[PDB]
Amino acid sequence: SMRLTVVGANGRMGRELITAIQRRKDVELCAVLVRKGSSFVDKDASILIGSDFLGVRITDDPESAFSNTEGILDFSQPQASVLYANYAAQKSLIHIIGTTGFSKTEEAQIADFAKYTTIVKSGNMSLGVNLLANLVKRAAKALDDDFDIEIYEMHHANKVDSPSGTALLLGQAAAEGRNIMLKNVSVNGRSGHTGKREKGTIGFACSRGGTVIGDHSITFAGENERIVLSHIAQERSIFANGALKAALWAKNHENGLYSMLDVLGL
Amino acid sequence: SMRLTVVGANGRMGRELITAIQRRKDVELCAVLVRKGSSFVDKDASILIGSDFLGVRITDDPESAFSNTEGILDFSQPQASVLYANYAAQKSLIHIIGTTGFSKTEEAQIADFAKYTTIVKSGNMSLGVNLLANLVKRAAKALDDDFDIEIYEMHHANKVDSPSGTALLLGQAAAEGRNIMLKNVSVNGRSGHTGKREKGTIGFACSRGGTVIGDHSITFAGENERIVLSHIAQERSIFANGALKAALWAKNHENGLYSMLDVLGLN
Amino acid sequence: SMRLTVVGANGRMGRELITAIQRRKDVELCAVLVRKGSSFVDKDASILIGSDFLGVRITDDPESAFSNTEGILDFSQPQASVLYANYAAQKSLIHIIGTTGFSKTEEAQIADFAKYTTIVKSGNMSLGVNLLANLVKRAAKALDDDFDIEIYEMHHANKVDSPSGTALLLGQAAAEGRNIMLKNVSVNGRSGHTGKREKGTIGFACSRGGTVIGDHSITFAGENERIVLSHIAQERSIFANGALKAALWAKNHENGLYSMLDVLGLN
Amino acid sequence: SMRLTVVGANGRMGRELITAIQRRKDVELCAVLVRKGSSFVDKDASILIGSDFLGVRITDDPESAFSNTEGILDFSQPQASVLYANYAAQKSLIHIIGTTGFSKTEEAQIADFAKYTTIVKSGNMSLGVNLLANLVKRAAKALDDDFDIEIYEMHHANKVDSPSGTALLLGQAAAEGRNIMLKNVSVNGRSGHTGKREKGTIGFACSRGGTVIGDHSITFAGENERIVLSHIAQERSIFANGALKAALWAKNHENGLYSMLDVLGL
Ligand SMILES: NC(=O)c1ccc[n+]([C@@H]2O[C@H](COP(=O)([O-])OP(=O)(O)OC[C@H]3O[C@@H](n4cnc5c(N)ncnc54)[C@H](OP(=O)(O)O)[C@@H]3O)[C@@H](O)[C@H]2O)c1
Ligand SMILES: NC(=O)c1ccc[n+]([C@@H]2O[C@H](COP(=O)([O-])OP(=O)(O)OC[C@H]3O[C@@H](n4cnc5c(N)ncnc54)[C@H](OP(=O)(O)O)[C@@H]3O)[C@@H](O)[C@H]2O)c1
Ligand SMILES: [Cl-]
Ligand SMILES: [Cl-]
Ligand SMILES: [Cl-]
Ligand SMILES: [Cl-]
Ligand code: NA
Ligand code: NA
Ligand code: NA
Ligand code: NA
Repeated sequence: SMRLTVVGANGRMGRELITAIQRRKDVELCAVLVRKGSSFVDKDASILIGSDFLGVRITDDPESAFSNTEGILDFSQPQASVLYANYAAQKSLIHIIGTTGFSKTEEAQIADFAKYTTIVKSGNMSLGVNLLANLVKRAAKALDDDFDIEIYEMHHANKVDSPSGTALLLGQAAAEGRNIMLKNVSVNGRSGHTGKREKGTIGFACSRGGTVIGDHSITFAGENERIVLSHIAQERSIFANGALKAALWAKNHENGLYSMLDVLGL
Repeated sequence: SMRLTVVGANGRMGRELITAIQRRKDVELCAVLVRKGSSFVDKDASILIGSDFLGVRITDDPESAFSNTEGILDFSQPQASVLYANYAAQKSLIHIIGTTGFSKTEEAQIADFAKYTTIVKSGNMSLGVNLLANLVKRAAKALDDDFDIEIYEMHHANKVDSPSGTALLLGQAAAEGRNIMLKNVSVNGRSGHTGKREKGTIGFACSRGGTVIGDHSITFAGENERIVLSHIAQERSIFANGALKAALWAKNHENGLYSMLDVLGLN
Repeated sequence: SMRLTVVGANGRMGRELITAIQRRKDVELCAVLVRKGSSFVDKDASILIGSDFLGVRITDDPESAFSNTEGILDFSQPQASVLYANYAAQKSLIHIIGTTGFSKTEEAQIADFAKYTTIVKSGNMSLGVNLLANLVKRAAKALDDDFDIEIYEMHHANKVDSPSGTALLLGQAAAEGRNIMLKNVSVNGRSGHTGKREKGTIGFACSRGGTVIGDHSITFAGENERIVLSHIAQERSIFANGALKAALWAKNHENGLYSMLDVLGLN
Repeated sequence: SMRLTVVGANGRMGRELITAIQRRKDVELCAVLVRKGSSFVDKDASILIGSDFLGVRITDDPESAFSNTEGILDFSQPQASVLYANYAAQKSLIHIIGTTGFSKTEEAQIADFAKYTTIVKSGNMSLGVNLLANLVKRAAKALDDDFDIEIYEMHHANKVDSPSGTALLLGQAAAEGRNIMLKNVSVNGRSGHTGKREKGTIGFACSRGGTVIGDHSITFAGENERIVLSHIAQERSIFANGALKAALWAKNHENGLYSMLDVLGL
């Protein structure tokens, strides 16, 4: 049984990770971290998921949360995750990073930390999205830039980052298929533009509303036809279980920065 | 069979109107009017659409164009449309007005002319778009603002306006339903922002690619359910189809100033 | 805060109702009623949903369940619901009835009891599903039958009914709008047929796969345009949310027999 | 310039083929066939597409239509197309068959005729659908039968055959990815069924209405997620131009029965 610590524990994904660890025999909940000053500090982890007593006391202290564990499961917030990757480097812990919305400097620091430990970082832990990204790359290679690539997503009202990490991951697969660089061709929010569409660009549109877990669609819009490739997440458990799969894969793996592709195949 | 005159005939909807009238038995093209000094004056109407000879000689004289007709189909210019509405009042002709850009004074005159004849005036003449707008307004009134309103549209690569005019029309339907002002609550391209969504706002997302004629979708996204209302345009001829419905509905209707909501039976 | 009793509590919507009431401040669980001799009698209501102790002891006595409450939330059985409607009439309690299968006599009695209290009765209690039905009926009336009506739904692999009950409800909305009888115009699975589509029919296509909670889409497909009206369910809790809206709306409303259309403001 | 004859000339696809041949320099309209007793017989082909005089007189006689030509372009009706494939065999003409809805015997006869001439037969002439079929095969191989495959399509009110030929082609790609046989696992119209879904089956749902040129969607519905792959045809010109591309490819090719995959790559 792998011993795992859940950070951002009171968040949507945090609670979902605790629920998933509890229903499985192959992973063990050994610590739960929340922010300093949280009313959950000192309570039993059971309170986060309405379960039976777990015998795991919630802490706000990373030293405590990380003292007797084999891995960190982290869907939280970008500044927090860089901080936890440093702890992961210092203490030689595996770090599963689901968090999205990192800057370039943050990503550079996470790469530094991957020199000292094993880190699986991915903007989507689901099997379906990782297959979709592959299909989008093949599509973007088979269809030349007479087919305009346009990426749409919808998520719940409280999502902080846009485009989603999944959208960016899908855009990067499309850019690879086209042998171009995403940063050179991406256009966020055509809604706030005037002009002819520029050929070869990849557009991003994003809706935010209600409680939607996550829809993503990539349209290839050519002359009198469209190919549309899509993914619909029904619930967050798919990402919780992808993270657990990544933890188990990382356990005795060598140091480095890895993706769900590495975990899955693929 | 209803006799119709198409005005602004070398302009935006003129060819579509003439094409649509030519293929139906229930409407008859009896006149075609163009701007003063047009190359098309004195040519047969067939030259505008590449058909066989139609027996209708294009004119730039409104006196001739309206001399023996039952309705005016008009997607031209505001000042021309006020003039033609006066002809419609004087001669008891129905007037389908798809023109946009009217001043307040011009709108008051059109209201005057509606005392004497039947006028149907709408900036968008698609049966489906006007239906959708009405359903959107109804949904926006029925659902509290714990249902978030997000509006999406997709159009061909070369489209200039963004968001589309139809998106804006749909947005204004939602704002009306919610008793708020579109201009205070609208957010364009959440893609280019960070942070939680602000309550009661209406988002607009726009996609541009390929040759898409026009898709519009309004999502009402609430607690664990969504309602999604969409219009998918296949051909630009839909605006001529609606204009003709409006003409046929207007023919023996009582005088007044009407919209496509009236043509659809939605008041 | 409105005090509510959940009946049929070990049955279909009972747990969802209790869960939904527990997480809100504006409604208070004051009683829980189960069938005579249930294992759950005398247990705390928490045992039904695995929460902490709620201070509400489950009973099988309607006299106790209705002794000090303001409304009855009821997704149980017809004969029980008629009885509870009598309690609601005698005690001036609102009654939200999601029960189905009533006889004509039972429906007449419920109509009697609505002279003395406020009853909201609908076979489906989702705010979004009832809205959608209304918009479908409006669209079916507004668009002539040169717009073809096709109904699609998708549900999880294990779903028994096909087409879904919600699909049938939506179909009946369309039939009403068109002034026709669903049973004469419905076509199930055009997949298993050959030949042109017959005018005025309403088609039903059903997909089964995976864990999908329930997607429904109505297409009105006319000459070169389509209108598409959809409901997407995320969680089964939507039926409890609607039932609670109905309860809150019913509380100080005048007596009568109402539907979710009334709760939504759509008459 | 390749000399081509259009059969089923007054049909939707027939007219579209004539329009496409006329706008191109590399193909030449040399004959136009309609049914016996059609009012179009003896008129100039221009009447079918509202063009300028083409100097091609419409005939109802196959002997005449097929006497001085290099190929037959055929989107018509299954009995008619088997008849024309026989003429194609007898006269050594290439035959591009877009028609769908063939029985097994009809398909067996078309295979016989392919011994004597070159026949490209395909239920969809568009580039997008042939790429989509490939993506569906890869998807169906990457995702095991915990992902339920469900195919949906919508076409105009007057379409005769259901499911569409495109739906069947997509179902066959899915069956190959799953290493199963379509005929063993297909279920048409679940609407008229009661029961649990049977594992490994591929379902087909079809709407018919208005003027829709053709939408197709393949859903892979797993545990708490769906992948959906789709194609939207905007107009019939894409199929007319795919047929012309097939004619040009078939011109000096050896005898046999071929698909748009062969024409395209692919
Ligand atoms: N890769 C994937 O498959 C996947 C799937 C789903 C979501 N995501 C991503 O995962 C992230 C979290 O999503 P979510 O919806 O669960 O967000 P959420 O509900 O907002 O959860 C955020 C959690 O992070 C904690 N946190 C933030 N800053 C912190 C700090 N400085 N120190 C300690 N704790 C801190 C929050 O605590 P407080 O409550 O104290 O603020 C909270 O527990 C997002 O970036 C999202 O895009 C990824
Ligand atoms: N592979 C593709 O990419 C593709 C694309 C589009 C359509 N399709 C398929 O192509 C076929 C035609 O589609 P469509 O919409 O063009 O159909 P349509 O408009 O009904 O055209 C049918 C044509 O076939 C003619 N025809 C039928 N039986 C005949 C006979 N016994 N002898 C002579 N002529 C005969 C008809 O003549 P009358 O008017 O005299 O009956 C008409 O000209 C369908 O099977 C459709 O599924 C394939
Ligand atoms: Cl998220
Ligand atoms: Cl003009
Ligand atoms: Cl019970
Ligand atoms: Cl077809
Ligand atoms: Na465990
Ligand atoms: Na006419
Ligand atoms: Na409560
Ligand atoms: Na040519």
